[PDB]
Amino acid sequence: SFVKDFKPQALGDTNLFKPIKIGNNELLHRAVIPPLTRMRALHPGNIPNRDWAVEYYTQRAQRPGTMIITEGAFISPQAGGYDNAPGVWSEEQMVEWTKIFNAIHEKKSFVWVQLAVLGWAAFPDNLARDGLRYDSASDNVFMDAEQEAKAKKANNPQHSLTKDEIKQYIKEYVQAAKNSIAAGADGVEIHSANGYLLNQFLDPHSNTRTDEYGGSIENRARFTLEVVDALVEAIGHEKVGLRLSPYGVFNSMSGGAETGIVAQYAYVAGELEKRAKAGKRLAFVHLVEPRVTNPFLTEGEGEYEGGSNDFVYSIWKGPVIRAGNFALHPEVVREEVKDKRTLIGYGRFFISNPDLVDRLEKGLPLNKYDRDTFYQMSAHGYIDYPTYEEALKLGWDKK
Amino acid sequence: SFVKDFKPQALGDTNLFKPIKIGNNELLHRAVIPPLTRMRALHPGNIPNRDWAVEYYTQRAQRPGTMIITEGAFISPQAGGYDNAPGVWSEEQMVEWTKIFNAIHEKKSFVWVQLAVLGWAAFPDNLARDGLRYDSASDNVFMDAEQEAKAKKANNPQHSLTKDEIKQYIKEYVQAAKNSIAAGADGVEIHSANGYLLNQFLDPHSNTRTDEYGGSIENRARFTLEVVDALVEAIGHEKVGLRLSPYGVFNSMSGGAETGIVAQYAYVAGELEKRAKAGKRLAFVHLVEPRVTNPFLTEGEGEYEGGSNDFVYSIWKGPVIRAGNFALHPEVVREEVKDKRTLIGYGRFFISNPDLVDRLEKGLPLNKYDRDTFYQMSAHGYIDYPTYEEALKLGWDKK
Ligand SMILES: Cc1cc2nc3c(=O)[nH]c(=O)nc-3n(C[C@H](O)[C@H](O)[C@H](O)COP(=O)(O)O)c2cc1C
Ligand SMILES: Cc1cc2nc3c(=O)[nH]c(=O)nc-3n(C[C@H](O)[C@H](O)[C@H](O)COP(=O)(O)O)c2cc1C
Ligand SMILES: C=C(C)c1ccc(C)c(O)c1
Ligand SMILES: C=C(C)c1ccc(C)c(O)c1
Ligand SMILES: [Cl-]
Ligand SMILES: [Cl-]
Ligand SMILES: [Cl-]
Ligand SMILES: [Cl-]
Ligand SMILES: [Mg+2]
Ligand SMILES: [Mg+2]
Ligand SMILES: [Mg+2]
Ligand SMILES: [Mg+2]
Ligand code: NA
Ligand code: NA
Ligand code: NA
Ligand code: NA
Ligand code: NA
Ligand code: NA
Ligand code: NA
Ligand code: NA
Ligand code: NA
Ligand code: NA
Repeated sequence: SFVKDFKPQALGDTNLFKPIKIGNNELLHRAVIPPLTRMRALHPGNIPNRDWAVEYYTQRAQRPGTMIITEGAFISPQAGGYDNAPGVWSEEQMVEWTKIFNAIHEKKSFVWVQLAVLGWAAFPDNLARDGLRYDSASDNVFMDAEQEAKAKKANNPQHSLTKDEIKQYIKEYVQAAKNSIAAGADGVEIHSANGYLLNQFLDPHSNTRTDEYGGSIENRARFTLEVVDALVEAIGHEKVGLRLSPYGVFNSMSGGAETGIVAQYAYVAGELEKRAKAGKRLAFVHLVEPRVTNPFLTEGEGEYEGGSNDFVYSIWKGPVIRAGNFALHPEVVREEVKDKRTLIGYGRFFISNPDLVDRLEKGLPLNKYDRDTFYQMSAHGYIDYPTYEEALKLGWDKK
Repeated sequence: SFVKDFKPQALGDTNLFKPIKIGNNELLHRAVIPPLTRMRALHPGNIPNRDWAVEYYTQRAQRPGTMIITEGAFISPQAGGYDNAPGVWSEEQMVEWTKIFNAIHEKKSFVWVQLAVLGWAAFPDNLARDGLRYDSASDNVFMDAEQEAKAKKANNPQHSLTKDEIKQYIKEYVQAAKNSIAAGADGVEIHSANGYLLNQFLDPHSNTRTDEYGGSIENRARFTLEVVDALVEAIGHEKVGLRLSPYGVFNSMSGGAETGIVAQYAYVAGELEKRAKAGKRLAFVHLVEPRVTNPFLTEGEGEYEGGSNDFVYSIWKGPVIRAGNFALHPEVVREEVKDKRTLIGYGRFFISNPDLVDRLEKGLPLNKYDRDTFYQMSAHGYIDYPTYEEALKLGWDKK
């Protein structure tokens, strides 16, 4: 069915429908698919779904010139810990990714691989089964009681990374980025948001380190910036973006309750702009809005009203993708895209509307999403959401 | 004469004319007199002007319930270096300040002493004459060539403060604050703006130190925050505000060209909010806007468009005074004061309009200022600017 109470607005008369170049890619509009984990990858080996993933991405690439950021993809076994999320370290994975990237390109769209590392959000028992550590910035603060208890039961207590282990992750980011580009991706997004490993280093709640990787703004940002620099060196700044969620609380991040949080993220933005002014400007910065501090709460819930991401624009002068509860709020998008370097990521409603871009241009009803199939080993709720035309044929204009 | 091309707007229907409490003071409107050095203090001894200063402040206190921040006042001889700016360290100075504070209070207005320390902006020859150092954060970067050369000619090369000398300044801030309160002031403003000593520590251009007072965001902010904490302890948070100019370039500060500048100031704001949440909220934060990066350039010049101070509001949750080119821009004020904790400082046009507040409420023409008498040892251009009524009697409605 269509979302019942929604009053759509046609956005074709806004900058959402003006072309923009991101990295090497000439986008034809500014509605971006943000990274969306869907848990269709198969075990063993974290293999992108051999039956459905091509079709899923093909559907969502249908509007020419769309920027797609993939679901988070683990850079190595040690970076993972969910059996049904894909990786980008093995030949068998890249065989499937190549098919996905080809299909998106055949639709005249673009694809950026999000490089993911879980840290304390991983399942310690899966990691123990596979002979892997349970990693984070620190060893004396935990995501929650259940995770801490699972780690102890698995004889896999949370481990504070050594400097050498940080260097090994960086080597894996580099190789994962190389693999992604070689398989045909247009670029990569470094996931430093949503309370995963890099964010665990950025945040003073999760990072109690007293070495050069914690204990100050510069030190907490060090790992993220080392990954940035390593990937810029390996594959070029034009093929690299960075995702941040300054006000996020998901995965036990601090959000606005931490009075130093804006300074922490302003420092990162400044360091990116410094690199840009020195000739190495990242393709984009992707921000999760305080509109959505936890993406598993219904739209309108978990909204933080005490802060804005606008500060980033005073600092970083390149493209900015903003995501969080924009599908239901065309009135907000209309204002945000008056800024000529702003793109809008649409997450949950791209799950349910493969033709979302047409719907945004034309002010059409939106298909309701089914949260129960966000993570599910099924084609259902993955590749069977209808286009607007198909929904009309199903009678949804009368459901 | 009145400013020729100005189209006034009545602001009486805005929050500029709603009461607000700042520290202990019940303001009746939100038009603030920011600190304005006028150079009428007499030498020797940096004595507030015995002939005219009472009248100057009395005139500008005339609208009941006005917050006045004094001209910068040196906390000690070593903090000074301009012969005609006043101090707040001696009995002879405080005799005159007491008369000024009494007069402002008789007009049912309020007065906050700005505590000033010059650092590298001081004249090294005046300091040498008086047996004093020429101080800054560092000893290897200078305000400009002329200052460096004057220092060398005076056998008074710029001196990087030792930790003990920083502690001695802090002792002087404390005593100056105590003196101010004992003489009747309502509070003090710590001057950490406009490229004076504390700002020389905040800014990475002027602060090349490698000890705990430089080399990182936290370290560069240390002196400012130590002064904050010392004054909060001595006289109470309700009697202390802080002035900052994130985007200022006056006195060779970095402004927006420094990509880390927003992070530097966001850190300070965060540390203030941390103290506030722990029970010690400063009375206000006073920001100079990027509208005016140098207050000795005509309105509209030196405007930085690449940054906003709005980030501060995501961090600090108390009152904010904003200053910079607002008199000529009632349309901008009308928007800014929709925020219910925003006050507006009017500097240059308070020099020329003793009854500025009435003029703002009622949308009246503004007296043109005479920059030549901003700094002058004269009553002329100090206490002889007319009220609106007096200007009409002089025929200015036809000049
Ligand atoms: C099912 C689901 C999976 C997600 N997976 C990821 C992910 O892999 N990487 C990521 O950075 N964000 C992920 N997110 C967050 C989204 O990219 C997005 O920031 C968030 O859903 C808010 O945007 P929206 O309101 O348009 O959905 C996910 C969100 C959902 C609901
Ligand atoms: C003559 C003059 C003297 C000033 N003296 C001081 C001072 O003592 N302390 C201070 O913090 N700012 C000082 N300022 C800066 C003003 O407080 C204010 O921030 C600036 O003039 C911008 O506001 P305006 O456009 O309303 O004048 C001075 C400005 C002028 C023009
Ligand atoms: C990479 C993974 C598995 C993932 C899952 C959910 C979210 C919100 C996310 O940011 C990342
Ligand atoms: C305290 C002094 C003498 C002073 C003079 C000018 C400006 C802009 C200022 O901030 C301070
Ligand atoms: Cl619905
Ligand atoms: Cl799992
Ligand atoms: Cl004029
Ligand atoms: Cl002088
Ligand atoms: Mg241990
Ligand atoms: Mg169902
Ligand atoms: Mg020396
Ligand atoms: Mg003259
Ligand atoms: Na419409
Ligand atoms: Na199938
Ligand atoms: Na802005
Ligand atoms: Na789950
Ligand atoms: Na269905
Ligand atoms: Na009017
Ligand atoms: Na006289
Ligand atoms: Na705001
Ligand atoms: Na002068
Ligand atoms: Na005159």
